[PDB]
Amino acid sequence: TLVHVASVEKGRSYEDFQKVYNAIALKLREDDEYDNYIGYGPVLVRLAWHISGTWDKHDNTGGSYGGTYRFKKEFNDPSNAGLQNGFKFLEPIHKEFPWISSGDLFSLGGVTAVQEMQGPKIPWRCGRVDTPEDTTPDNGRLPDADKDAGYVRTFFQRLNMNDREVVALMGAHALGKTHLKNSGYEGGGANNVFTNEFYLNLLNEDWKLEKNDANNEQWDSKSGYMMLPTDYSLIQDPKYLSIVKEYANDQDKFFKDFSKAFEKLLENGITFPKDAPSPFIFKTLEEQGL
Ligand code: HEM
Ligand SMILES: c1ccc2[nH]cnc2c1
Repeated sequence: TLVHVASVEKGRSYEDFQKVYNAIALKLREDDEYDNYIGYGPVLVRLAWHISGTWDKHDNTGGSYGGTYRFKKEFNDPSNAGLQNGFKFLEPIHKEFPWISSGDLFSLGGVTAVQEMQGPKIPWRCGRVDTPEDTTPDNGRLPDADKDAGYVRTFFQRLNMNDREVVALMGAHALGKTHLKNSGYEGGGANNVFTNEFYLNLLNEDWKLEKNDANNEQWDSKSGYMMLPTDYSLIQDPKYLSIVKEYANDQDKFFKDFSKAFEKLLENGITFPKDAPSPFIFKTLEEQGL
C-alpha cells in the first residue's frame, strides 16, 4: 500500500559507499574490546535485522527504508535493548558521511559486519530515504524468543519469508550472544566469525532445557553453548530440521542462501527503479589490503 522508491543519494556511486564500508570496517577493527572482545560485528548485524524486521508486507509499514530507528519510539522498543550500542558505533560514521541516509547506514553496517566477520558477500543497494517521525512503526513487530516453530513460521510470513529463508536467516545466531540485561536470556559461548556453526551446534550439542536467572527457559549445553526456544524450534519442527541439517553439511549453500535472504530482508518494502544502479558488492578490507 505505502510505496517507497529508492532514490540514490545525490551524485553518489559505488566508490562512495565503499568508502563508508571501509570506515565501518576499520572501526570494527579498531573497537575490538566491546562486549568482552566480541567486537561490534554481531550487534551491527542485529541492528540491521531489527531495523528491517518491523516491515509489514500487507501495508508496507516499517522496513529499513525510512531509517525510523533514529526516533525514540523505535529506539526505545524493548525488543531493541542493547542496539543503542550499534547506533553509537555508527554515529561517527554518519558524522563523517552525513550524505548517507539512516536506512542505508544501518543496513550497510549489517552487510559490512557480515563480510568483515568472514561471512558471504551480501549485495547491497543504496537509496533508502529518511522519513518523518510519524512513519515510525509501533513497538511489538519484532519476534518473541520464548515461542515454538509455528510461531516462528507465522511470524516470518509477515516479512515474506519462507521456511528456507527463516532457517538461513537464523544462522546469524552463530554471532555474538544474548545479554540477560537486554533480553532476559543468559549469554552462552560467543563468536565473531560468521560460519554455519549455529546449525552444527543445534544438531551436535547435548541440549538441556534450563531456567536462567531471569526465570526464562533456554536450551543450554555442557560445552557452555546456548539456544533460544525459537532457535531450538528449528530442530523440533521436521521441515525446519531438514534445512538445518542441510546448512550444517554445506557451508557454501548456507552462505549463498544467507546472502540472498539477508539482502532480501534489508530490501523489503523498497521499490527499485528499473533505472537504479545494480546492487553493490563491497570488497573487504583484507581484499583491499587495508
Ligand atoms: C525468531 C527470530 C529471532 C528472535 C526471537 C531473535 C532473538 C534474539 C535475542 C533474544 C537476542 C539477544 C539480544 C540481547 O540479549 O542482547 C538476539 C541476538 C542476536 N540476533 Fe536474533 N532473533 C531472531 C532472529 C534474528 C535474525 C533474523 C538475525 C539476523 C539475520 C538475528 C541476529 C542476531 C544477532 C547477530 C544477535 C547477537 C547480538 C549481540 O551479540 O549483541 N536474529 N536474538
Ligand atoms: C543470539 C545470539 C547468540 C546465540 N546463540 C544461540 N542462539 C543465539 C541467539
